[PDB]
Amino acid sequence: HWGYGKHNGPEHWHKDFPIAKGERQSPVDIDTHTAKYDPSLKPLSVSYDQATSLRILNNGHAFNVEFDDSQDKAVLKGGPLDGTYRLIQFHFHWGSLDGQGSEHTVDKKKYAAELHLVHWNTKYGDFGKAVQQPDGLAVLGIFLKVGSAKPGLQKVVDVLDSIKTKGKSADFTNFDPRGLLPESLDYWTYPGSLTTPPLLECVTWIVLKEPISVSSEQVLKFRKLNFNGEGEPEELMVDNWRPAQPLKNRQIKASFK
Ligand SMILES: [Zn+2]
Repeated sequence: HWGYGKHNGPEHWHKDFPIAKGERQSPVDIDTHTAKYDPSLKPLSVSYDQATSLRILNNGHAFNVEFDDSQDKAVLKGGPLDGTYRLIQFHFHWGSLDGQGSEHTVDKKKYAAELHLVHWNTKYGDFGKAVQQPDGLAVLGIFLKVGSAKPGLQKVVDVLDSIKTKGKSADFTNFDPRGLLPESLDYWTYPGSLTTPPLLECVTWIVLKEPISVSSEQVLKFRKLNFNGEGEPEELMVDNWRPAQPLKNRQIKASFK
């Protein structure tokens, strides 16, 4: 099956998922000088006050913090979006070392990690229907750099020991994702894809300019997770990022001057 190794990593995914070589693949390098300021772009509206987290899952490629998406409780709108997108899950991508781990890059800079808050367009009714549409998802991407601790991340860090291996889940209620946001909601946006199989071209990407800081100890705990299942040979869950893909016929727009 697909993964992040020599024999099953990103350079192999096109064999099972030919859209890997498509016209709107993610992630991309954000060339800050070429991104055009678009005064028509609206402020992002992040409404997470009623978010209901339920569970955290090690799915063998990352860990997902899952939300109740059976009502408009945690929604993204505005920015480049038409209509309302409901939060379903967030997860991260990270490196074996602090000098790599992000999926998007900024003028070729790689951050230590990248947070993806995944939302689906309510006009398609369910996540599974939304991923079949070119405007089905909105993913809010936030870079992580290593420095000061992020206090709002620590509850996530401390549950990871309970989901070390693939297929383990734990109850994870009352987690407030507002504690993972930077101060500024300035962003870049472009049309792209899921960054893991099935690589569907269904995402409006919204990548925040301002990173969050996490401590070395916080990211070190991400790197103790395992790709393998319990009682299998230990393979540390590190370098679970897809590198930048060709921009092709796309424009990256900036919300800010
Ligand atoms: Zn992701």
